[PDB]
Amino acid sequence: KWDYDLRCGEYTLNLNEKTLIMGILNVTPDSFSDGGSYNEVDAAVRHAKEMRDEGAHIIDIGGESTRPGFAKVSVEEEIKRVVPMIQAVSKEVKLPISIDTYKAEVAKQAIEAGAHIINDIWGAKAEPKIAEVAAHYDVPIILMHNRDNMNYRNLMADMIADLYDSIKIAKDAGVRDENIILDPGIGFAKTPEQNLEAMRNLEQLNVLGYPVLLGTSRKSFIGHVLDLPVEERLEGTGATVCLGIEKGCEFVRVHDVKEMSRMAKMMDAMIGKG
Amino acid sequence: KWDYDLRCGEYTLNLNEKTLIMGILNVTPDSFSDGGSYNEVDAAVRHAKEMRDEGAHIIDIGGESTRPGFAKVSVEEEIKRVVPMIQAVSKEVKLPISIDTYKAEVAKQAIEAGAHIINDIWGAKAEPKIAEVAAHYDVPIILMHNRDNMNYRNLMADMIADLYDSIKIAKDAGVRDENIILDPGIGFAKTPEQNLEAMRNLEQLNVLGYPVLLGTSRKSFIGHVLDLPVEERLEGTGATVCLGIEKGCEFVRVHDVKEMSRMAKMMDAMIGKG
Ligand SMILES: Nc1nc(NCCCOc2ccc(C(=O)O)cc2)c(N=O)c(=O)[nH]1
Ligand SMILES: Nc1nc(NCCCOc2ccc(C(=O)O)cc2)c(N=O)c(=O)[nH]1
Repeated sequence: KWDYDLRCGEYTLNLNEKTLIMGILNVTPDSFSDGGSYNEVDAAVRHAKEMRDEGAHIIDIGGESTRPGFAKVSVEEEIKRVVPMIQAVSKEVKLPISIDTYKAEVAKQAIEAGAHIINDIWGAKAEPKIAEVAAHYDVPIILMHNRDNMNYRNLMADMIADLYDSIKIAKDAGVRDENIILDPGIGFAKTPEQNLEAMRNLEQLNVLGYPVLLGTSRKSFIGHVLDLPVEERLEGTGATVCLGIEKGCEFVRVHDVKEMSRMAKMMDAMIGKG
Repeated sequence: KWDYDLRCGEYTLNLNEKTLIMGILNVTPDSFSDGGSYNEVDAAVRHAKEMRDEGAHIIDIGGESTRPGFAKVSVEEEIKRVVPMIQAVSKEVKLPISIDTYKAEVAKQAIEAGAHIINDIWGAKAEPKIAEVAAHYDVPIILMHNRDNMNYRNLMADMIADLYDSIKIAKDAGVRDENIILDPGIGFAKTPEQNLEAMRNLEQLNVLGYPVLLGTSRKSFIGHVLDLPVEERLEGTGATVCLGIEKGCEFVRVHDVKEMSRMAKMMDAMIGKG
C-alpha cells in the first residue's frame, strides 16, 4: 500500500508494518498555577513513559480548549499549560508527539517546543492559518471530520465531501500530500446511530488515498450500545479498533494502550499487515 | 439471512438477532472418583451460573477424551464423568447445553441426561454413528473441520471439501439441514500460519449455507503472534472474535464470557446484526 513513511523529524513511522497506536495523554491541571508546575508536568511525563512501555508509537497531548468538560480557554492560557508538557515529554520520552489543537498560534508554539504532528479536530476549518503552520514546519497534520450541524443528506458522502474541503484548505497552504492524515471524527456532529453507520462504512474513506486515524476510545456511542459507563468501555473500544483496522485504518487513538496494542497486533497478523 | 431458528428442545436460538456466546465449561476432576462427586459437580454448576450471568447462551461441557492434556479415556469412563455434570448443569442452569464428544455412545448418553447440541471435533468422521444419534434425537450437531495430516493443496479449498465430506455423512444419516453447524477448527491440523490464513479467509465458509461456530479462545496461534502465555491471551482472543463476527460467524466458543460478550454485542451493533 503506502509508498512512503510518515516523516516525523527525528522519527519515522512506517505505515505498512503495523497499525500505529497513538496514546491519549491524561492531563490533570494543578489547581494553583496556569501551567508548568511540577505535579502536573510530572504526572504527564510518567503517564507518557507508561504508554511508551505499553506499546504507544505517538503521544497525543491536548490543551483545555479541546479536552471535554472544560470551558473555552484563551490562546495565551492554552500555551502556558501545554508547552511545558511538550518540552518535558519530548525530552524525556523518545516518541513523536502530536499536539491536539485547532488554533494556529497554539500549534506553532507546540511544534517549536518539540511536537511532531498536529491533531486538528476542526480539520483546518476553525483557523485555516494552522494549515500554514503545518506546511511551514513541514509536519504531518491530522484533518478530522467535524461540522456545526447534523443535517446529513447521506452521512458518508457528506463526510467525504467535508474531508475534501479540509484537504483543499491544507493543500492550498502548501501542505504536501504525505503530511495529510484523515479522521472520520467519531463522536463529533453524529448521533449514536450515525457513529455506528460511519463505523460500518469506514472503508469508504480509503478512496481519498490518505492514511486514516480512528479514535473511538471510550466514546459514548459504546455506552449507547452496551449500556456501560466510561470506565467499563474497554471491550466495546476493542471492538471498534478491530473493525477499524479490518477496514483500513493506519492509526488508532486510544486510552487503553497495553490492551489496544495487543488487539492491534493480533489483527495485523490476521489481515496480513506487515 | 437465516429463515429459521436453531431449535434446542426447550430453548430456541435466533441466529439473526445476535452472535451467540458458547461458554467453555471448566471441568476439574476429583482425584478420588471416576465421576459425579460433589466437589467437581458443584464446581461445574457454579461455573455455568457465572457464565450464564456474564452473558453465555450455550454451555459447552467435555469429557476427558477431547479436553487437552489428558490421555484417551474409555467410553464407560467418559460417561461417568460427563453425565452427572450434564444432569446437574441442565436442571440448575436454564440454557442449552452442548456435549463436546466425538464418540457416538457418549453423545447419546449426554442427550438422554439433558444435552441439546452435539459438538464433534471430528465432524462425524471418527464415529459416523454419531450423526445417527443426532438425526434420531433431532438435535443440532457442530461439524468441526479436522484431519489427520497438514498436507494441504490449498488450505481453504481443502477445508471446505473436508467440511462437505462431514456434511455428506450427517445428511446420509437423516440429519436435517437446519441441525448442521460448521466450524473451521482453528488449532486442529493447522500450523500457526495456516490458522491465520483460515482467519483471514473465514468468510468463504459461508458459501456452504450453514451457520458457523468459531473457537479461537486462548489458542496457541494467539501466543505465536503476541508471544504471550495462555492467561495473557484475552486481547488476542477478542481480536479473533471480532474478525470472526465481521466475517459471518453466528457463534463463538469462548472462555472469557463477560469480556467476549461485550465485544460481540458492540460488533453486532456496528455490522447491523439485529
Ligand atoms: N483526531 C482526533 N482527535 C480527537 N481528540 C482531540 C480533542 C480532545 O479530545 C480528547 C478526548 C478525550 C480525552 C481524555 O479522555 O483525556 C482528552 C482529549 C478524537 N477524539 O476525541 C478523535 O477521534 N480524533
Ligand atoms: N467445535 C469446537 N470445539 C472445540 N473444542 C472441543 C474439544 C475439547 O476442547 C477443549 C479446549 C479447551 C478447554 C479448556 O480450556 O478447558 C476444554 C476443552 C474447539 N476448540 O477447542 C473449537 O474450536 N470448536
